[PDB]
Amino acid sequence: NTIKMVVGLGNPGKEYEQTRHNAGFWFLDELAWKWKASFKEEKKFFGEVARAALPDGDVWLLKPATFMNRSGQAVAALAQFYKIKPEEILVVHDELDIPCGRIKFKLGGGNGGHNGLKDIQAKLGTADYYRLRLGIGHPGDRNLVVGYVLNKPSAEHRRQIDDAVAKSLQAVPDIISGKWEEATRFLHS
Ligand SMILES: CC(=O)Nc1ccc(-c2csc(N)n2)cc1
Repeated sequence: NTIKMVVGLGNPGKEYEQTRHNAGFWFLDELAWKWKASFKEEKKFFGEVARAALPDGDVWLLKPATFMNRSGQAVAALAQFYKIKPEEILVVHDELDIPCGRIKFKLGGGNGGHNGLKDIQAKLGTADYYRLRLGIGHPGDRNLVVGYVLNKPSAEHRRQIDDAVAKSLQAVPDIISGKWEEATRFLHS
């Protein structure tokens, strides 16, 4: 198959475990569940890794423990050990420009100021990796953005985000076999 590694973004520690900026982590903890994988700390990859058993080829799951703006250090290390190209990687992140429970998909392109995406583009040497974008909404002024992502959504949007990841979990066969148009048409409904 295609896409060899799936990455979830977040900050480490329990003081960040419930914040919006950890939405990627929330997806991965459930994607691991779908594939019966478990997490082990790999120091050499700077994070927690999991092997996902698939008939067409194993898929690696990674949550970096680098802090967000150093996320690329973990991604580049994993792709280094197992010889994985940028276009064979999917990264799951929070997306302000769409509201809670919306979900959108693209390959490469702009990052919308995300500090994790920034470092991953910096360390892989290109923007050309796949992104699963999870809506978390946005405040009124973007001078407020940093404080917004570092806080709990809670209640309604947490439920809408769980629905978001549930609906994202059904598109993964087409994502991994590589059917961009198919998964993109399923997700944008
Ligand atoms: C000092 C610090 O926390 N910087 C930072 C930079 C960018 C972002 C960001 C952009 S779009 C999104 N969802 N998050 C968050 C935080």
